[PDB]
Amino acid sequence: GAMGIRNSDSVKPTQQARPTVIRWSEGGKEVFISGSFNNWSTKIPLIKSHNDFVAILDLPEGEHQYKFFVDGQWVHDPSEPVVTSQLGTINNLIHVKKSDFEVFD
Repeated sequence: GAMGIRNSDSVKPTQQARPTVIRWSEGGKEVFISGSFNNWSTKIPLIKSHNDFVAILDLPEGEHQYKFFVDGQWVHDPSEPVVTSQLGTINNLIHVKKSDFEVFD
């Protein structure tokens, strides 16, 4: 028998960057996040929290667009900064900053 985990299979070769700010609260079975930060070629797992679902990924300083995927379908929150993509597909909006100037050093 065995429990827990030993080593990881994923990797983070990308450069340094701050975490993303995501918070989804509905009550589905599985929640995933995807945006331009990954070319929408992969679904990032949302760390299920006692409070709600959330996502964490080191993204570059700038503005990116992501989308939620719950209940086996791509959904979005009306409270969040959503926008109708060129393909008529509604997507969320995220804005990341840098900590190079925020620090006094």
